[PDB]
Amino acid sequence: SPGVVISDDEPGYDLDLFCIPNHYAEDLERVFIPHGLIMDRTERLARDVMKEMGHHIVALCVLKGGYKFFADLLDYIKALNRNSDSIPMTVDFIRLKTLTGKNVLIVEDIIDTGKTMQTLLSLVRQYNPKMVKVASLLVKRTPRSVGYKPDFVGFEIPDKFVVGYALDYNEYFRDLNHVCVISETGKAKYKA
Ligand SMILES: NC(=O)c1nc(F)cn([C@@H]2O[C@H](COP(=O)(O)O)[C@@H](O)[C@H]2O)c1=O
Repeated sequence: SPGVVISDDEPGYDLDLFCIPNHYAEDLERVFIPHGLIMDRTERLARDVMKEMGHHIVALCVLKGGYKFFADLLDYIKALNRNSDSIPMTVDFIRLKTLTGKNVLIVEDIIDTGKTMQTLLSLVRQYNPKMVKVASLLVKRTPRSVGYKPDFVGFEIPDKFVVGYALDYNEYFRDLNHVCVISETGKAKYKA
């Protein structure tokens, strides 16, 4: 319900324990969530979603720089639907930097302070959909948060800036499949 909780100590296996590209060896300090681990968690997230909404849904995929999460999640949802009825499913998008009388499912990669999603919920509520639930792979424990909690959470992680899987850093760490903590060497290196 609160998701897979990663404690402040000791979170994230060491870098040497998982395959990491040599060119990112110094730009990361610790790995929080290995790729296959995100996969298995997302799979169950597809089930949790499907059993929370049994009426043709609209996958409203929050769209910024990445696609991985909502691509994987929707793949697993498509795997579930692959047994039962000819179930339709519309996937929509919202770019950040129609749904009225529909069962909507907002998909986001990570929530830090919450404002982003909170504001996103307001805009959507105005169109008066039948119901709106939110799914977020990551929800960061931080005093900078406004209190908003998603309906579906993949993992809860320490207040660190992570990259990988679906998260980037100035168009970098795209080929990094692991959600890891970026080090100070990386921040300065890939600074805009
Ligand atoms: N490590 C992070 O918290 C993070 N990493 C990224 F690569 C991108 N973000 C982006 O920061 C934005 C801020 O979200 P927020 O309004 O603070 O909940 C989010 O849209 C999120 O996608 C991160 O928060």
